[PDB]
Amino acid sequence: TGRPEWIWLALGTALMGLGTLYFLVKGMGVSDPDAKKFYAITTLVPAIAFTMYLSMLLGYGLTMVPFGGEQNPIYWARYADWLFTTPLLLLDLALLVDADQGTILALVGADGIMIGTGLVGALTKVYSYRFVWWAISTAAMLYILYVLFFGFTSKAESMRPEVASTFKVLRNVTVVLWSAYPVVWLIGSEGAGIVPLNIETLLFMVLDVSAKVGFGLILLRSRAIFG
Amino acid sequence: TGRPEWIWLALGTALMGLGTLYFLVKGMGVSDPDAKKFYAITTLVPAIAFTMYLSMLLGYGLTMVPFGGEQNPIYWARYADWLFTTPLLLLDLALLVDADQGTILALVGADGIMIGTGLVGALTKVYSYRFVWWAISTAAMLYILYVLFFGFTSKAESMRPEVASTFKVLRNVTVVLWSAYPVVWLIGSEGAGIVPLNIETLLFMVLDVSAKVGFGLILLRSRAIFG
Amino acid sequence: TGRPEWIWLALGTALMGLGTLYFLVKGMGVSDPDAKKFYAITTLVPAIAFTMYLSMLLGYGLTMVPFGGEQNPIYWARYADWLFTTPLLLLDLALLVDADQGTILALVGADGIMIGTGLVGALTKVYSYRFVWWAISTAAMLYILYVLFFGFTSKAESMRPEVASTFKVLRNVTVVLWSAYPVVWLIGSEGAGIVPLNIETLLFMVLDVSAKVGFGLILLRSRAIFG
Ligand SMILES: CC(C)CCC[C@@H](C)CCC[C@@H](C)CCC[C@@H](C)CCOC[C@@H](CO[C@@H]1O[C@H](CO)[C@@H](O)[C@H](O)[C@H]1O[C@H]1O[C@H](CO[C@@H]2O[C@H](CO)[C@H](O)[C@H](O)[C@H]2O)[C@@H](O)[C@H](O)[C@@H]1O)OCC[C@H](C)CCC[C@H](C)CCC[C@H](C)CCCC(C)C
Ligand SMILES: CC(C)CCC[C@@H](C)CCC[C@@H](C)CCC[C@@H](C)CCOC[C@@H](CO[C@@H]1O[C@H](CO)[C@@H](O)[C@H](O)[C@H]1O[C@H]1O[C@H](CO[C@@H]2O[C@H](CO)[C@H](O)[C@H](O)[C@H]2O)[C@@H](O)[C@H](O)[C@@H]1O)OCC[C@H](C)CCC[C@H](C)CCC[C@H](C)CCCC(C)C
Ligand SMILES: CC(C)CCC[C@@H](C)CCC[C@@H](C)CCC[C@@H](C)CCOC[C@@H](CO[C@@H]1O[C@H](CO)[C@@H](O)[C@H](O)[C@H]1O[C@H]1O[C@H](CO[C@@H]2O[C@H](CO)[C@H](O)[C@H](O)[C@H]2O)[C@@H](O)[C@H](O)[C@@H]1O)OCC[C@H](C)CCC[C@H](C)CCC[C@H](C)CCCC(C)C
Ligand SMILES: CC(C)CCC[C@@H](C)CCC[C@@H](C)CCC[C@@H](C)CCOC[C@@H](COP(=O)([O-])OC[C@H](O)COP(=O)([O-])O)OCC[C@H](C)CCC[C@H](C)CCC[C@H](C)CCCC(C)C
Ligand SMILES: CC(C)CCC[C@@H](C)CCC[C@@H](C)CCC[C@@H](C)CCOC[C@@H](COP(=O)([O-])OC[C@H](O)COP(=O)([O-])O)OCC[C@H](C)CCC[C@H](C)CCC[C@H](C)CCCC(C)C
Ligand SMILES: CC(C)CCC[C@@H](C)CCC[C@@H](C)CCC[C@@H](C)CCOC[C@@H](COP(=O)([O-])OC[C@H](O)COP(=O)([O-])O)OCC[C@H](C)CCC[C@H](C)CCC[C@H](C)CCCC(C)C
Ligand SMILES: *C/C=C(C)/C=C/C=C(C)/C=C/C1=C(C)CCCC1(C)C
Ligand SMILES: *C/C=C(C)/C=C/C=C(C)/C=C/C1=C(C)CCCC1(C)C
Ligand SMILES: *C/C=C(C)/C=C/C=C(C)/C=C/C1=C(C)CCCC1(C)C
Repeated sequence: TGRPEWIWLALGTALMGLGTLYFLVKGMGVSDPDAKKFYAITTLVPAIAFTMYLSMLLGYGLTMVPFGGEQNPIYWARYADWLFTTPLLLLDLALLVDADQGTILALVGADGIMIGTGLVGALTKVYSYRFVWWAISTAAMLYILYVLFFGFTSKAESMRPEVASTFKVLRNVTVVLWSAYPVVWLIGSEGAGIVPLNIETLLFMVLDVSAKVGFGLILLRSRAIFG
Repeated sequence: TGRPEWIWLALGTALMGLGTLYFLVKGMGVSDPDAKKFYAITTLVPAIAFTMYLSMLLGYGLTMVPFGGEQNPIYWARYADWLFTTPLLLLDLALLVDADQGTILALVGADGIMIGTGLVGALTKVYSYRFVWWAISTAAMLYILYVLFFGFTSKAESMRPEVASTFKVLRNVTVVLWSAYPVVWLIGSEGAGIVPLNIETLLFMVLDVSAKVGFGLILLRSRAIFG
Repeated sequence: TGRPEWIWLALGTALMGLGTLYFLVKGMGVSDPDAKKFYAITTLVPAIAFTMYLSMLLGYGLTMVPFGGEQNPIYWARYADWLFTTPLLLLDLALLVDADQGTILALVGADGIMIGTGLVGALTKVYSYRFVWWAISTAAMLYILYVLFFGFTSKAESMRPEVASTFKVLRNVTVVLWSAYPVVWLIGSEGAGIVPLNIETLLFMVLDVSAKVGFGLILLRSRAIFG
């Protein structure tokens, strides 16, 4: 159920909150329209994460789902978060590399399917089916990481060194971090309950904060965001 | 509960409906692609408002939420409306002033959070928490009004007199009207039930019709929408 | 109820699935950014259709709605599908014809209302009201078909013969196919239950597969998608 993980939810709420304030209080005197975009995108990521983490701490983002033969605690707020949040992160990567509109649309589409499909899995009552959705969701993710690693890097090679190197760091951080989510999900309370909801919430928190605040920090503190 | 406010819901449905028909039957012979955008955006605002007002009149947009120690009548359709509707209005303002993509994204993002956060508050069962969400939602709104008043006006000063003056009127109308919503919400059935759902529905109706049909009228009947 | 139509749901799932794989394994070596857009848009249509068809086969996309004086089986997954799917198809048509942003926004808006309004109708408990929503939804559709037939054709006349002719075929296929949906809905389980859910699911399947895979095939196998 949901009570002992309250501390990781409170800390996540706090970290996303402070992360938003910091990015806000840093893009204030920015005149460059390109940099402006990066700050707007990057600042909204933790801001959204803040509201959803708060809904989980306060209990609104938690529901109960029966499967296997029990009532399981499912924090559905994560999907609401990730639905807008993961595409924004992808958008940062795309602008940095100047991706084609077509690929940006393919990426956002793949991402929406990944999260939507992951949400359906989390709320499915037939235990066995949850894993089918997990598989579809993971296939979507793999497609996204493939394009960022192989497709985007190539695109980054045509920009100036500052941009190419910052993209490289951001690229490595998201590929590694993003692939941990399906694993956490599979072994957590949403799948084979090997790991307790307590530790699971701590894992997602570290992952979320790293994939947003950290990512944001690496990006917003480089000159890559400038023309 | 919901029954005696049926008249304000029926009138709102009617006014949004006639408002859509009028804007539609006015943008028919418009060749200017810029003006076309304004008509498309502005016409969809009342059209959406029409469908949601109708759902409330017919009872579908009403739900019951327990909090304090009672079953409260919450018209959730408003948020569904405002979720697409408020950003469209912001988009009209942005095109008129030729805002940067970055700021447009920040505004739409702030707006989505404002409505989403306001929806969560309206459906929260812990009476005390509803106000936390209200606070977050209001902070988001204040951020939006700040940019429209101080940021956009500056941008409008670089356009021709017709555009600058129409923007000024639209700006004053939305800043004043938008700030009334959180007050109505706070004192209405969603917050401290000082005002009866009856009078509350009448307030939102006047506010909604003014902020859409009125706004649309001020905009679509000026030459500001032309290049 | 839902059980005997499982075969049409399984076949639809299969066809959308194979349809996605085929389009994916065809746009692989495409360098043209314009063609790229078409492949991205067109491939995502069946991909989304796949996930929603699967949710219906597995039972998640089915709910029960009381109206008339009974518990009716309503596959709500269709709307989730169509909400993103119909606009994407419209986007293909718009790019092919190089439509104005204003009209694209009017079309997407009309489309969202059509599906949203159709969803509300499908879930409404007052039998009589369901048809009011159906009427509003159909009016929205008629507005869309009008613009595609009369507005877009004109726009297509200014492109080269390959584009104009492919647009013509796509135009005829969507106008005819799209208008069948409201009829199926009206006579199916969502409206006057003249046709059994069994036959209804078979009708939507043929319509869906034709309006996506077929449409995609006609488009992706022509040179129209190139500059
Ligand atoms: C403009 C865009 C293009 C915007 C579009 C936004 C929208 C489409 C996003 C949807 C996102 C999806 C992914 C999340 C939905 C998940 C869905 C499956 C879960 C839905 O459930 C929650 C929903 C409704 O809450 C409820 O109200 C109903 C009506 O009154 C009730 O009938 C429900 O029961 C009620 O559910 C709540 O309460 C349940 C309680 O049960 C009880 O448990 C307690 C425990 O102590 C006790 O046991 C009781 O006895 C028992 O009864 C609980 O179980 C439920 O979980 C739930 O709390 O909520 C709506 C949420 C809203 C949509 C969140 C918004 C998210 C944020 C703010 C979005 C910011 C987005 C902007 C748009 C991004 C901008 C950037 C872009 C430009 C890129
Ligand atoms: C393409 C885009 C990018 C589009 C995305 C669109 C989508 C994400 C928008 C979401 C918007 C959000 C903000 C609204 C959701 C609020 C949410 C919390 C509330 C959800 O509840 C309603 C929902 C489901 O209805 C229900 O069906 C279920 C399944 O069958 C049932 O299990 C539920 O119970 C049922 O709920 C209804 O009935 C309840 C009844 O209870 C009873 O009360 C009676 C009273 O007499 C009596 O007491 C009975 O005994 C008792 O049981 C009732 O309480 C509930 O409130 C409810 O009526 O509804 C889905 C709504 C749908 C999403 C509305 C669409 C809005 C319009 C048409 C959108 C137009 C948008 C276009 C996209 C804009 C284009 C412009 C852009 C380009 C900028
Ligand atoms: C980024 C974007 C801009 C993205 C936005 C996405 C979002 C807003 C889309 C919303 C789309 C709308 C149109 C669909 C919503 C319809 C809505 C009215 C119906 C909602 O109900 C389902 C919902 C929740 O499921 C449930 O969880 C709750 C919490 O735990 C429970 O309280 C509910 O009860 C539960 O409902 C399920 O179970 C019910 C079971 O009852 C039982 O029946 C069995 C039968 O054997 C038995 O009798 C039992 O005893 C009895 O109790 C069942 O009746 C219900 O129907 C339901 O199964 O589900 C959330 C779905 C999720 C949103 C689907 C996502 C769709 C796909 C993957 C989208 C891909 C999109 C990308 C974004 C497109 C990209 C392209 C663009 C760029 C153009
Ligand atoms: C604990 C918290 C996490 C909880 C908070 C609740 C929160 C969920 C609600 C708040 C909404 C929030 C999510 C909104 C996100 C905004 C974010 C995306 C913004 C990123 O930033 C994008 C920029 C766009 O810039 P511009 O306006 O276009 O400026 C043009 C300039 O004039 C040069 O033009 P030139 O090129 O021609 O030379 O935002 C506009 C730049 C402006 C010019 C400057 C604006 C300054 C701000 C108003 C002040 C900064 C905030 C404060 C330090 C405190 C924040 C409090 C909070 C409650 C709002
Ligand atoms: C009671 C009611 C509230 C209930 C109604 C239900 C409602 C919810 C469903 C309807 C959907 C509705 C919401 C859709 C909104 C549409 C709105 C946003 C449109 C705004 O308008 C945008 C324009 C885009 O213009 P274009 O097509 O691109 O024209 C280009 C021209 O050829 C010049 O080109 P050049 O530059 O090269 O010289 O719409 C296209 C312009 C067209 C060329 C002209 C179209 C005319 C219309 C078809 C007729 C107008 C409507 C009728 C008077 C009656 C309406 C009935 C209703 C049921 C539809
Ligand atoms: C049974 C199934 C239905 C179930 C599947 C589950 C599914 C729901 C989840 C998968 C997500 C899926 C929906 C995603 C849709 C993607 C689709 C929209 C893509 C359409 O395609 C758009 C392109 C964008 O192209 P680019 O990257 O920008 O290439 C630029 C080039 O370098 C030239 O540049 P120049 O102009 O300068 O010269 O996608 C990128 C092009 C790449 C360069 C090439 C990519 C190749 C692919 C990685 C391999 C193709 C797929 C495989 C055959 C098998 C698919 C398995 C599935 C599980 C993913
Ligand atoms: C700020 C949040 C971030 C960066 C979240 C990333 C999330 C993912 C990559 C989630 C992926 C999932 C799967 C591949 C399968 C199972 C379910 C999910 C949704 C956890
Ligand atoms: C057509 C509708 C319009 C212009 C609606 C505007 C709505 C707002 C500015 C709503 C703001 C709210 C808050 C700031 C806090 C509490 C809840 C809301 C959603 C009523
Ligand atoms: C891939 C799916 C396609 C092309 C779906 C098209 C759907 C429509 C044109 C649906 C229209 C409807 C109405 C006009 C009224 C009643 C309800 C609907 C949603 C079935």
